Amino acid sequence: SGAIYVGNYRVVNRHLATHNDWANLVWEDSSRDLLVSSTTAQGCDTIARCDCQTGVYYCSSRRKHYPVSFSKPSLIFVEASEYYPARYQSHLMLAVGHSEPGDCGGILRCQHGVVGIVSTGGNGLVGFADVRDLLWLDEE
Ligand SMILES: [Zn+2]
Repeated sequence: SGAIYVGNYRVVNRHLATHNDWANLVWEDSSRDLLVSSTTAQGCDTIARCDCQTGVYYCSSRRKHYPVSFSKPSLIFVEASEYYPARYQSHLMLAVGHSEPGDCGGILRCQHGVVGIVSTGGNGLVGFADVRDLLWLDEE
């Protein structure tokens, strides 16, 4: 589980979105596994605006933050998980590391702020849904 709280936005994995998220929907995209809902209270997370490929992510299944190198956001075939079939996911970045379904929502951060959230796992890779291209999270 986990979310990004930036301004009056809550960013979560689409597959973990709640009724309340859908009842306050701003934007969603199945192909990215992202959903953004509106919040009453202001969040304080800063979104990275950068092309970093190194950062640190939280892995709830190990109670650990791991430093990782990660790929460029791209369209990648993802093997079936407990929450999605085998399919193409867009704006996805991969690193070598541990990811189980419960790790979805873990933050990846670089020196500039939040890069993305854990979205995929398996075969010793962890996949992060990038948010750095969503410049509107910074405003309104
Ligand atoms: Zn960065």
